[PDB]
Amino acid sequence: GDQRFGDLVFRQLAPNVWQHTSYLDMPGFGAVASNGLIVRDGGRVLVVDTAWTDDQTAQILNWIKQEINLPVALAVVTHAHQDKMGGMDALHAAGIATYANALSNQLAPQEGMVAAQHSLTFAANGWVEPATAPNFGPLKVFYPGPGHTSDNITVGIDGTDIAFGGCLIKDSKAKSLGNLGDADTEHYAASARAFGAAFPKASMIVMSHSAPDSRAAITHTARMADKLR
Ligand SMILES: Cc1c(CP(=O)(O)O)c2ccc(Br)cc2n(CC2CCCC2)c1=O
Ligand SMILES: Cc1c(CP(=O)(O)O)c2ccc(Br)cc2n(CC2CCCC2)c1=O
Ligand SMILES: [Zn+2]
Ligand SMILES: [Zn+2]
Repeated sequence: GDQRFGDLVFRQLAPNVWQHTSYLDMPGFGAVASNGLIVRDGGRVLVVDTAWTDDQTAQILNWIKQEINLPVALAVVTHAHQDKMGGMDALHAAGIATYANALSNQLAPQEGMVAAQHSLTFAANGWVEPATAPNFGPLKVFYPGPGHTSDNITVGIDGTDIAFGGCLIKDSKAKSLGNLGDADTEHYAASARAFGAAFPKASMIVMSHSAPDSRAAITHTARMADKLR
């Protein structure tokens, strides 16, 4: 069930996993949802993606304090756009360790964003070098190649059926790939399929802006990306 907390929505997806949802009223597009994850592991919480704003991200922290009451060990963000990185300063104000793709931390200031404190590096084949992602527990992090943005990264949650492509992936009903302003049109299709190949056992694909979808979301996305080349 959708749990309301100030202006945000939280939905439990699995015993240790919640989706956080924040909204931006965007003229001509309506109220736009943005989703991230909250993962409980041991006696701590891990956050995937900020909300659109610092104020909303602070509300994520207030919800975690009230409903879970365990420390937030770290946050990782999936790309340097406002919907996923717009609340980075709220995390730093709360003393949370933050992580992003090295490329995201390089891009962040020009994107009007605050960089994460820690940079991730990726093996040639896209899996995060674990030494750059300490204490990530069940959070498995994978750079699929450039797509929605050059810096986009993806996460799977070990011990669940859940993976999250962020804005790389569109749901199975999408009428476009959306914002291609920062997209790599050459590599998009390959990166979407690489995400599917990295997390072959994931049946619940958490969507960046809509309800969770099946693996049809990944195939629909790569098929739309094929038309970009
Ligand atoms: C969720 C969503 C996005 C965000 P993303 O870049 O991650 O795909 C989006 C982006 C650009 C355009 Br142009 C339309 C979009 N739409 C459709 C609009 C919302 C309803 C009217 C069209 C999205 O839903
Ligand atoms: C940066 C940006 C986002 C965030 P992301 O691309 O990460 O989803 C966005 C998201 C939803 C909608 Br609906 C429009 C959006 N717009 C404006 C549209 C982009 C193409 C024309 C307008 C964003 O700029
Ligand atoms: Zn984006
Ligand atoms: Zn998006």
